[PDB]
Amino acid sequence: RPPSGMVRPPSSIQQQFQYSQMTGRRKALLIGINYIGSKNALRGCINDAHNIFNYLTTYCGYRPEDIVMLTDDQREMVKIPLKENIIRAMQWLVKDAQPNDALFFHYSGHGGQTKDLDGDEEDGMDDVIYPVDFESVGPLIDDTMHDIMVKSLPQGARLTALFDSCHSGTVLDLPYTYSTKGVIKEPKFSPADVIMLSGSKQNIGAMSHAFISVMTRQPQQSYLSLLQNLRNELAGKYSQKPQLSASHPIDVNLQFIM
Ligand SMILES: [Ca+2]
Ligand SMILES: [Cl-]
Repeated sequence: RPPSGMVRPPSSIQQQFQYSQMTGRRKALLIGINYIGSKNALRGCINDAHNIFNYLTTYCGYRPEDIVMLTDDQREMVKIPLKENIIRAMQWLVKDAQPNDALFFHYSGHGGQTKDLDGDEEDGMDDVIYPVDFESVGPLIDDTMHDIMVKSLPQGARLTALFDSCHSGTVLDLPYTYSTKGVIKEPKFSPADVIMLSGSKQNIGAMSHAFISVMTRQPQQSYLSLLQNLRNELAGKYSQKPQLSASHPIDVNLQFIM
């Protein structure tokens, strides 16, 4: 699947945005909510963040002191994926964002929405995620995750998001979307290098596990080769398609470097 002559993303302003040369500060915010005790409880979501954590540390050079992990089985009330905890942790990831950084975000939990064909008044806020205290604080909507994690990024900074949740296809309000059903593309900008993986638009945690295994068993991939490999990796055991959303047009033949 890798192209014959694959040139890494061009290290210059394009047309308005700029990519990341994936060498700057490598931070990660990892969220796994299992909703223990509740009548809508889940299993494996906490284990998913662990999987992303140690993969990021081993094959991606992410130091643990740069990684915040919110999981509800922890003991530290600061690290329990409460809404204020999730929000504050998102502000930290994006804080001091500079060109060419390698931020990573991961979420494994409940996805849903308050729907609308396109976003206004229900401004952009169709997709949502549920903090562990969502029953008494409300969900964390599509728009707020844009204002926090995308806007405060300057030109050149890469945020690499990964959603294992369902109904989270446009959960970062990303303008562009790339799929692999005949190579689909599906359209206030930001020059940052924001990309995101998600499924379909309920078996959860499929998208992270396919990603580690696609990137462990073949570390050299293009934006294109990634999506076919994820589709073969998913279409066997899980019914959903990979969706790489983005904040800018991506010539998918470039080298995806994480
Ligand atoms: Ca949206
Ligand atoms: Cl678990």
